[PDB]
Amino acid sequence: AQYEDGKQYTTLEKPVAGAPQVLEFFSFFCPHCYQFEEVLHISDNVKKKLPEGVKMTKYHVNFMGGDLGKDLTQAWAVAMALGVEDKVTVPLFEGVQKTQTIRSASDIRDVFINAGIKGEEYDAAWNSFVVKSLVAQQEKAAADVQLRGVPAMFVNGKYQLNPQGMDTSNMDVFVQQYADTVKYLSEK
Ligand SMILES: Cc1cc(Oc2ccc(CC(=O)N3CCOCC3)cc2)ccc1C#N
Repeated sequence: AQYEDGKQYTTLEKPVAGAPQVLEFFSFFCPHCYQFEEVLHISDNVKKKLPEGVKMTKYHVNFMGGDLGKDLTQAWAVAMALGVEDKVTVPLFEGVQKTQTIRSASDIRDVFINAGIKGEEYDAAWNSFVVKSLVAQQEKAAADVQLRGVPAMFVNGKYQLNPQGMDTSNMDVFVQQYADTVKYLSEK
C-alpha cells in the first residue's frame, strides 16, 4: 500500500470513541510546534484539503514548561472561548520562543491586551467556569491517548500522524504529504 501503518501514520492500540474528527495537540514551548505554525502552517494546509466545514480541534498541553505550561493551557482555553486563536497564536509562540518575553501569567495576558482583547474581558474569561471546562476538555483529550509528545495529530480517535516517516528535504512537499495523509485517514 502507498499509505502504510507505521509509515505515514500509526494506529492506536486503544482507539478513543467519540473523539474529535481531527485533533491536534501542541505546546507554545514546543520547538517543532513553532515550525508547524509559522513556517509550515500545518493546520491551515490540512484544513484546505478536508471537506468544507469539517471539525478541526487544536488543544494545548501541560507537560512542557511547568507552571507556565499550565498557564498557557488556561490561556488557550481563554483564546478558544473568545474565538481569538488567530490573534494570539503567533505572539504567544514568539514571546515564549523568540523574544522570551513571556515569563509569567501577566506576560501572557499582555499578549491578549496587545491583540485588542479588553482587560476586563480577558480576566472574566480567565476566571470563568466555562474556561475551567475547556481546560478539563484539553486535559481529558490528551489523557485519552496518554499523550507524551507534541506536535501530535489524531484522526477519528484511531490514527496518529507520523511526520518522522515523511520526506523533509522540501518543506512544501512535506506539508503536502502531511495534509494528504490526514485526508486519506479521514476517508478511511
Ligand atoms: C519540515 C519539518 C519536519 C519536521 O518533522 C517532525 C519530526 C518529528 C516530530 C515529532 C516530535 O518532535 N515529537 C513527538 C513525540 O516526541 C516528542 C516530540 C514532528 C515533526 C519537523 C520540523 C520541520 C520543519 N521546519
